[PDB]
Amino acid sequence: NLHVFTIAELRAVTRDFSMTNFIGEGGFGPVYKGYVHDKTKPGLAAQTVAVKLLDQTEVFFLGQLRHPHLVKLIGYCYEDEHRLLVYEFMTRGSLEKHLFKKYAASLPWSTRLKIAIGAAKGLAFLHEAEKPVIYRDFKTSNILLDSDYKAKLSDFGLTHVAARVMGTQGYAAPEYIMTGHLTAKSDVYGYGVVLLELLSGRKAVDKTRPPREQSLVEWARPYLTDARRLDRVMDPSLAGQYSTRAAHKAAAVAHQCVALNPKSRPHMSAVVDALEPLL
Ligand SMILES: Nc1ncnc2c1ncn2[C@@H]1O[C@H](COP(=O)(O)OP(=O)(O)O)[C@@H](O)[C@H]1O
Repeated sequence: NLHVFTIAELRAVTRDFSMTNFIGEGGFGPVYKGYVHDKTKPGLAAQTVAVKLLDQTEVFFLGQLRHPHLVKLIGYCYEDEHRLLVYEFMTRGSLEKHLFKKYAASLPWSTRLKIAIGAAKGLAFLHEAEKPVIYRDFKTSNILLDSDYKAKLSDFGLTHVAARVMGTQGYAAPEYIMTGHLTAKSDVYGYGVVLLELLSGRKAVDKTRPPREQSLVEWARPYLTDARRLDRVMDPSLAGQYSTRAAHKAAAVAHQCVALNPKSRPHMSAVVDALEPLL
């Protein structure tokens, strides 16, 4: 379930938190990769791990949130002032590092659909949990990928107008930005943006695009209902791998998730139901 580590154990796991194992500064603190051997913890198989240094009832609750499309929380360390979390390591890292490549040759249409479906299943599970788990803003980088490009959600369960909107890159739900109201439907909005990114291969907000195209959502929304002009939106790298019907339906799923009205947005289980026939 959840293992307890000491700092000394996590030093052995991470080579004393060597900068060679530094993975990046995350939303909640620095992240290091590590390796647990078969003998490190009884009942835990040898595997690569991510160790997060955070800059608890909640952590025990996070250890009960088990699902094939959530990153596994393996354990934790609370020692001195320090709070560390130990996660399964996602071999291919976050979706944003693959999706916005110029060519993204390892992400053909069916792999993108598989990623959209797994992310939707993870979010549906979180939304249907004993306590609703909702993100502050569901973004591309909350989707991590294993070696088979299986999607697993990360950082799950972990104001005034200016502070809500400052530094957002297009994933925060409209109603959260303007009123601060956060519900499961706010995640669905961000999921819809990521789905548009998967269909187009373009970042939600790109300042280097022409001003009419800088916001993916505003630019794409009028074409999502136009089946003959949907190819303006679709990733040119995907040409030939989808039918017009398949692209139109996935675009309609995205269209519904990015509705400005939260009441129009689907439940994530309905998104799963809509996308699986495409695969
Ligand atoms: N479980 C994990 N497996 C692999 N890489 C991870 C894991 N958790 C976080 N990372 C990576 O660590 C870095 C910072 O952590 P995170 O907060 O998830 O990313 P970001 O900085 O994009 O918000 C990112 O490169 C992210 O992909």
